[PDB]
Amino acid sequence: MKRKIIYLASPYGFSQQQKTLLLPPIVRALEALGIEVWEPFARNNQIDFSQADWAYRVAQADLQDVKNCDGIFAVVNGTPPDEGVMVALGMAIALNKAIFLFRDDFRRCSDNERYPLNLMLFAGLPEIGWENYYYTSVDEIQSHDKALYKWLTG
Amino acid sequence: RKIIYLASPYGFSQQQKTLLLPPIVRALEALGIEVWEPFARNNQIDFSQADWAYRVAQADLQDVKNCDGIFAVVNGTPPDEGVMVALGMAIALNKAIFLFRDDFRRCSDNERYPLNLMLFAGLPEIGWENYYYTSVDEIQSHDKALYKWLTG
Amino acid sequence: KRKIIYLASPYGFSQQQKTLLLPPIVRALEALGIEVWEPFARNNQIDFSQADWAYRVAQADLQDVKNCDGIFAVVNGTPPDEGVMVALGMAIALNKAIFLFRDDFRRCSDNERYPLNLMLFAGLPEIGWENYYYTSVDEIQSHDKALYKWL
Amino acid sequence: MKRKIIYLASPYGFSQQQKTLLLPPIVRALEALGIEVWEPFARNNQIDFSQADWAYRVAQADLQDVKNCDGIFAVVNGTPPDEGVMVALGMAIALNKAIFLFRDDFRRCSDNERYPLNLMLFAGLPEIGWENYYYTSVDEIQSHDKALYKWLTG
Repeated sequence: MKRKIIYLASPYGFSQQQKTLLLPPIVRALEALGIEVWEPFARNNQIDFSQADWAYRVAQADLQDVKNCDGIFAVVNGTPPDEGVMVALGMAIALNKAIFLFRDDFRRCSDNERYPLNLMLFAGLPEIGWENYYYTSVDEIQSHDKALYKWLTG
Repeated sequence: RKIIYLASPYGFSQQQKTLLLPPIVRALEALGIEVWEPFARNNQIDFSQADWAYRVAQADLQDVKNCDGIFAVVNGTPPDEGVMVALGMAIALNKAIFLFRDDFRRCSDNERYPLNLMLFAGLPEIGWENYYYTSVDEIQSHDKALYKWLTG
Repeated sequence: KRKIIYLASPYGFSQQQKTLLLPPIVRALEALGIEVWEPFARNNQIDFSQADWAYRVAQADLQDVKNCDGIFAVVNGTPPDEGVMVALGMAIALNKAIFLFRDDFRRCSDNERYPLNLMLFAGLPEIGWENYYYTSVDEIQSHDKALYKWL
Repeated sequence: MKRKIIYLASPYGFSQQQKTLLLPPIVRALEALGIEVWEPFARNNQIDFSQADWAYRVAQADLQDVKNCDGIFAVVNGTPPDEGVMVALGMAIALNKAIFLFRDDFRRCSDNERYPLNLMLFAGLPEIGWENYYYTSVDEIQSHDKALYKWLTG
């Protein structure tokens, strides 16, 4: 009955249009699985951007959310994936959080032939079956055959 | 010897690997640091096997876990994603953090720092600049955090 | 003849961005009387099962830039998209009208005068280039900016 | 062999170490073919960077060099290739300059399966034989079986 907490890491807060139009459908798909979504652009609405220390406070606030999530859902679109998202993904791998990756961007940005992206993004995923954690469309988030659903049900 | 994980995108180009990395390695070794540079350290991995990518990732993860600090080359627009994953690991594991950027361009989401604020989450609010190196010649500096960290 | 805008963007690469972000921009331009040439839609006819599809898309995009009246370049991202940048360089060298769009508040710059790499502004005047630089979809139809005046 | 003019577009001037160590070998490889190299970071050292209009002056100078060159030699390393290089490449394609591409970066940043990079970089290259204009190592620049050399001897 306690909802699992997902940190929703994305570059979508940087573009006015992307923040308005791309994130809400992703948040809704995750919430339809029963997830408690911590999305940092929304959770940092409160922070007083008129202070000189706002960037440091956002950094610490995001760090605490990653430490206290149960898993990360990392939007890794872009060439290359966003550096903020990557730092958060690294934190979550090191803290043994559950890892889920989302990329509906069909371009390749890779240093290898096994994975569609730089191999470091998959260090927290299994050698076999990592594709089950790798979502390629918003429509796929609901899938009972993929790893987010299975994680929530055991 | 304190151990530094030297994260960089410099293994990706023939020239960068042979020309850019050794000067940085030498500058760190001249401080008495044992340098763990992943492109060199994973040279014994068999790149004819399908699982080589997985083994590099696991080896890199273990080196981050076992290092004492990360020295992260964060050049580029934006910084390299593999360097960033490694930086994130190091922050979460409470490793010492040192950043290197001799790229004068800005790739930032704020005005306080020259780069995305998440890179500085493992550095102090005041004096983070002491951990931020902007030239190979500055690495040896007695007044910057790497030296103080070794002699502290 | 309606004026023709080549709408260059990285938005066709992401399924969601293609669906949600491009139609509002197309509509804002068309509401000004513009005929919009958006290459991901214009190249939909190409047979992507054939090995020459990438060459045919490149030549189609090149011809569209040659035949447009101006480019409206979505230069979001860190850095701006390389496909959009090649089209922009083409448009600049061909004396097409240049309009830039960035609603990404991040900075990817090599100078202090402009918010982006200085080469993106090579086709814009020294004074008043900000009039050609759009930072929101709402601002596209500003009767005070360069697109409206150009029309 | 003719002494043709090559605009050497690269991102290497942005990093102190790369400007010092990566750019001169490429300049020398081109000069070793008898080419007159126009390298913009060096060519704009004349400009007064204490004036507010220095960025405008560098852009116009670069634009003029692309107009007046015979070909571009574009260093298209990085994920993605550098945006200033890409604008210059676009200018050169539309001005029917000769086009030569250099990438010794072994990562892929591509939107297709025919080319190793975004297809727009190859719009001014032939459908068949574009590989002869595509260089993947400094040592290869001198090859008389590739298009730079043959362009000089025609």
